[PDB]
Amino acid sequence: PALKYGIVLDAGSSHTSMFVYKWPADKENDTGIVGQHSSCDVQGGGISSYANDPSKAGQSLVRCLEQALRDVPRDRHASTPLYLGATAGMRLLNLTSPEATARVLEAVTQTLTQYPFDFRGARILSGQDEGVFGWVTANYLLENFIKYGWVGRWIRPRKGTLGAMDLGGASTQITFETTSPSEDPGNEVHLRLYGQHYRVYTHSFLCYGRDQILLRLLASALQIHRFHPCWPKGYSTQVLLQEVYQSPCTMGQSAIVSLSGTSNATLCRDLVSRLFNISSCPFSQCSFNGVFQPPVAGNFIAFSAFYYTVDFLTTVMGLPVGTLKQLEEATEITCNQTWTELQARVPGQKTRLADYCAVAMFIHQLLSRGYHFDERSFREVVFQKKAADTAVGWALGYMLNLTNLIPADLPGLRKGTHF
Ligand SMILES: Nc1ncnc2c1ncn2[C@@H]1O[C@H](COP(=O)(O)NP(=O)(O)O)[C@@H](O)[C@H]1O
Ligand SMILES: [Ca+2]
Repeated sequence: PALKYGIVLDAGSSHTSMFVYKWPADKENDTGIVGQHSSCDVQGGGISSYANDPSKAGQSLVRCLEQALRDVPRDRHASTPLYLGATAGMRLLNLTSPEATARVLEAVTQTLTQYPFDFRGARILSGQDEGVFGWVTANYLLENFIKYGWVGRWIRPRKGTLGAMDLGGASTQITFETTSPSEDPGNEVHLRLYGQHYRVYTHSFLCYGRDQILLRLLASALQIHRFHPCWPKGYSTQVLLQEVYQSPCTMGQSAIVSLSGTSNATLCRDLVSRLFNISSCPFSQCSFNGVFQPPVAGNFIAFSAFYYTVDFLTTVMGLPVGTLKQLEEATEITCNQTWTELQARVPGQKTRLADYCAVAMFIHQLLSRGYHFDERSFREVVFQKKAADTAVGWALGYMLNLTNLIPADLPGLRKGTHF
């Protein structure tokens, strides 16, 4: 079977990853057929971290692009499409400096056009794209778009689809199929996939990614407490104020100050709860910050930093997280650890360790008070980062859309048998 290939660079706020996908030439339109062939993690920061030195943005991709030449067979280089899609890191930079944004985009374009792949552009995704393409990825890999049954006996209602929650470094997305009336066009999505219509809700909360939330909690802690109740007792660091306050997410809230943790789970909870404005809703129902959201429903996969954080809680802390009440207890126990106690659980490298308490607490509030999961809906949420040997994220769904590999309708409308 002759294989075709495709490459997406996911240029996220904190890192770039390259994914290489392969599929058989003559089965390319079947759902669930495309899979991941390989991947590469670019060393250092995301492309937006090179705003003041844009040529390094392109250079940073070279090691992974060299790997792609070895991963994809040589006779196939020229007809392999390559895409770069950039997310909230580049969206935040476009707020600060559209000129610096264009120069970063020009530097990666210039590097990518030097390679023999069919280079199809470097683009910034909208938040909607980001959310919807992650939802397409998860459901395509799990074959949720197959029409189940057979003639004279189709399953009814049709197979449910998996909602997607993506916790990135600078934004977070929530996307799910819904039968609720749409009250905000900015959230409303209609897809036509394999002959079927899917009514989907999506929203992207810019500045509610993990790294921007950790910055906002640091600015907040500095302002209200002059200690960090989410960091563990005995941990301290020298905080550079210009770094804290340069983000568009924190400029809302001495060059160096010392800041220490206090392991105070209750003050940590109070600090995180200030992130969610629930006072005002111009719609019949909101998530938070005045944003329209219909009731969460169906199964969900929570990936990226949702997965990594819960995996810390289950695997390193040894704590169960099957209910919202367990996840909340796991958070308190984590936040109550001292720095020596936390460090004694992690024999190897400790980067991110002081932050798990804050992120876990944000995730618990995001789900229960942001999105209004309760014990009943939360039971339908799985934390996973892979499906069918393929990393879950927006890259695959992006590549599928741009390469036109999901047909709106089946061939001949399958003789109309699905009508
Ligand atoms: N091992 C880990 N433990 C906890 N968090 C981890 C992790 N590995 C990556 N992450 C976090 O996932 C997030 C991935 O986000 P990105 O794709 O870089 N940000 P965006 O442009 O999608 O908004 C980062 O915050 C990263 O630090
Ligand atoms: Ca991301």
